Amino acid sequence: RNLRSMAAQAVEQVVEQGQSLSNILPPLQQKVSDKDKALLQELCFGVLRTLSQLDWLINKLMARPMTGKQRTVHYLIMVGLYQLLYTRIPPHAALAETVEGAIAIKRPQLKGLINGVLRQFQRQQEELLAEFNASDARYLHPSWLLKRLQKAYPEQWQSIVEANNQRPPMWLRINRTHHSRDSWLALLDEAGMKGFPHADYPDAVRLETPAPVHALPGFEDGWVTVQDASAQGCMTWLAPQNGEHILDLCAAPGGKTTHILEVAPEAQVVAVDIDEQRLSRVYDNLKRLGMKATVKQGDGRYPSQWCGEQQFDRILLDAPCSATGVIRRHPDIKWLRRDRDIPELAQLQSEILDAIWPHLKTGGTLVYATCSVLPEENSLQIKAFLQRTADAELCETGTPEQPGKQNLPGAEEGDGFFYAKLIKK
Ligand SMILES: C[S@@+](CC[C@H](N)C(=O)[O-])C[C@H]1O[C@@H](n2cnc3c(N)ncnc32)[C@H](O)[C@@H]1O
Repeated sequence: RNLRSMAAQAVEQVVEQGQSLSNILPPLQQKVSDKDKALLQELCFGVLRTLSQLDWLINKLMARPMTGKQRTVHYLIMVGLYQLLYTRIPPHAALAETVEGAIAIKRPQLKGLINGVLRQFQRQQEELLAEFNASDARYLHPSWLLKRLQKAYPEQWQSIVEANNQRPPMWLRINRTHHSRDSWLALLDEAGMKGFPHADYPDAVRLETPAPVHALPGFEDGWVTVQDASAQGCMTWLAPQNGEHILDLCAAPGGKTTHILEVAPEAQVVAVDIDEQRLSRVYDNLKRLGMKATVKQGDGRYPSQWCGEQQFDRILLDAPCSATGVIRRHPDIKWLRRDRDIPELAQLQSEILDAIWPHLKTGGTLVYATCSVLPEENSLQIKAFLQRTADAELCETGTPEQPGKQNLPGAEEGDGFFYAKLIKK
């Protein structure tokens, strides 16, 4: 089977149809050898990551880019450009496989057009490249987002986008009930693998080289979970304790749900999420780590539908969000989001905060988190909420003037992420 046609179908779905790479790649990958699986992954992620340069190049190379009925050829050709640009696959091999992929995309008569464009690029790669990197297009971010980050981070926007464009680090979370972080790293090293601690995330290990989970010591025994570091940080602020009734809202796939139970094995946890599909992963992680929790489907806007009149001791709200902090792991976010999404998501976050607040007990604690770097979903959001909510007080994260704590992505850091901790005095 042709991997280049599999990547071109994978990707075109994402950009033109708005499907997530997460719903696509899984099945595709089940169909090929291990080395084929890694290369397919590299092609899909890579093309998504650079979808901008591959656009700015096509345009310099084709007076008329392939549209309408021959749009996949647009994507196949991009898959070819990615290979000529960002790998050291023998170019005759990248050309050959890309061209031959025209038969799996049912357009064998464009073999010449595909060869022709790719060869011209090898021919014009140079002038097209440079002119590209002269453009603001080099940051690989759509203008709307690039402009929001320059407004929010006048001094750091560039470091932000450079971090978004790096290959993501594989961060692991060591289950403290079975090992100390340090005891497990010792296992890691005996298995020929290298990881690094982080002072700010005591359960975390950053692997030098990403690995399959079947290669992580005790994964299937629940000694370790793949969880980005900033997300691990939520426990610092949630500070959960045994005996407590803890609501983990928007819980799937259950990274934080299980983290709470590693911190407080005897907490009574109720995990809810509006999506029955993703809810399934909570149980899976639940079982894998030999834990129990109450798992319920429900909408964080309309809580009484699922908890009637119940109040909780602590609430973790891992709010639905633009995901701008995690672009380095999901490059498709840059093409599926739109500038309009931001105020819509801020409104949904604002409503959930308003609907759940009354379910929190006086003296109780609520931690609001997002994987966004946009102020509207984060400090502003928390700013507004306190203003209109007289019985809420801010705790240790940020100030009444700049509420919460904003993480920004980096090679030895967690993802762009945001925390705000609140208490019901
Ligand atoms: C940031 S993700 C969850 C990550 C999870 N907390 C973990 O730590 O693995 C947000 C989740 O919110 C769910 N969600 C979206 N809208 C919701 C709503 N109105 N009510 C409850 N959950 C919602 C989504 O299905 C998604 O699973």
